[PDB]
Amino acid sequence: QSALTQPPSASGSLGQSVTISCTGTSSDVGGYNYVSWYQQHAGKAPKVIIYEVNKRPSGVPDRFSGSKSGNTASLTVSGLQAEDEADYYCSSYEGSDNFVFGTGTKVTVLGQPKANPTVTLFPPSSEELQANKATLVCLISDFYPGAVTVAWKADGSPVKAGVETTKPSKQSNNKYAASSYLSLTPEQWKSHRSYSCQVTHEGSTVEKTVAPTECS
Amino acid sequence: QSALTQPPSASGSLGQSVTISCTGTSSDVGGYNYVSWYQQHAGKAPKVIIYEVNKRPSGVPDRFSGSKSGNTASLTVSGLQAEDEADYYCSSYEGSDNFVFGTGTKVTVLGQPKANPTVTLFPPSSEELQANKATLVCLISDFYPGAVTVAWKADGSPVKAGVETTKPSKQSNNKYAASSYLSLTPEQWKSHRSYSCQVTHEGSTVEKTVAPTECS
Repeated sequence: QSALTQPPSASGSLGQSVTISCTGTSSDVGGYNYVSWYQQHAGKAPKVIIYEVNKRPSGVPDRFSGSKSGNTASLTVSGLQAEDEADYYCSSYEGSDNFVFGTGTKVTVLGQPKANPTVTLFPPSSEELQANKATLVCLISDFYPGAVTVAWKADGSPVKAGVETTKPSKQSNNKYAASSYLSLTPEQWKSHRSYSCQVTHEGSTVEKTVAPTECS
Repeated sequence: QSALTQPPSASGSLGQSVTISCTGTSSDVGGYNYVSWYQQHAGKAPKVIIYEVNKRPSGVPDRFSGSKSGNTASLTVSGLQAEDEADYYCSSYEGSDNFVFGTGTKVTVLGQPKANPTVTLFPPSSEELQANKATLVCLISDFYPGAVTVAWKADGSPVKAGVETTKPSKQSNNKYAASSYLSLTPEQWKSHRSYSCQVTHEGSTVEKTVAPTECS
C-alpha cells in the first residue's frame, strides 16, 4: 500500500558517512514529522535508531542522523562503524493511528579486514559415548568473507557421510561462524586412527586432526 | 531497552489457531498497555498488525487478535493462512526515547513433522586446553521449524558475556540445526562447577551440563 520508497543498497567504507533516502508523501512523510528509522541487524529484532524525526534514542551513537526535506526523509551514518551492515527501514505516520513502512536498506561497510577461521575440532563427549553415540564437531569462527568450505577426512581419505554443515552467520563482531558436524558410532571412532576437519577459506586451507585419545 | 520475550518458533497445521506470547519486566512490561505486533515476511518490511493492544489497523483481516493477561501480551491467529507464515514482533514503549521490540516469533506452516532439537555439549579438548585455549560447544540439531533459543549458565547463573549462536540451517534431510559457543580462559573454565547449554523450542527445553576435569 504505496510503501514509502527506499534504496536497495548503500556501500560505505570504514569511516565515510552514508545516506539513504525514504521517499514519502504530502500525506505520508511531509504531513507530520513522524518518521522512524529502524535497524535490522539481521535475523533479529528491528531496533529503532531515530524517531519523531532527528531524535537519537537512549544509547545510539552521536553519529546516526535523520533529516527530511520535502516528502522525502533520509538517514545519514558518518564514519562507518563496521556493524552498521544491517537493513534500514523508514516508517512514517500516515494519519489515523497508522503508519506505512517503506522497505529496507542493507548497506555494506566495505574494506573490512579479512581473518581466516580459527578451526577448532572437538572429539566426542564422554557422556555422548556413555550414551553409545559419537559426534565430532568442527567449529569455524572469526572469519570475514563468510564463504568457508569444509571436508572431513578419516585417516587421510574422505568421508562423505553423516556430515551436516551449517552456513556462515554474522557474530557480534563482524566475523561469521559455521559448525561442521560428523556422526559416528563409537566403534567407527575407534576403528580409524584420526579424523581431520579440513577447511579452506579464501585460498587458505587449515586442517585440524582429532584422535580418539585423552580420556573421554 | 530490550527485555520483551517471545517463544522462539510457533507452529500450526494450516487451518489451526496459534498464539504467540510476549512478556517482560513489570512496572512497564505490559503494565505498559501499549504493545503492538508487527508481522515480518521474508525480505519485506515489518508491517503493523496490531496496536495499542487489540486494535487492528485495517488493511488487516480479522483473525489477528491481541491481548495482555498482565505482564504478558498475546497475539493469536485464527484459521492459519499460508501467507501467515512469517516472523512476528511485539513492540513495547519506553522513556519516550526508547521503543522496545521483543524477540520475534517465527510462525511456520508445518510442511513436515515437528522435531525438537538434539542438544549435544562438548567441553574443551585437552589440545585446546594446552594452547591456553578453552571453549564450550553446544550443538543443537535435527529439528522442525528452524527456530530455537539458546541460553548458557555458569553454575546456574546466566552467562552472556562470551557466547555466539549460529542461526540454523536446513541440513540435508530437511530438519535444521544450529550451534552456539562460549569462549573462556582455561582458568575461567577451571573456576566454575559446571556449564549449561539450554535450548528452547515449541513446548520443550533441554539443558545439558559439562563439568571440568583433567581427564589427566
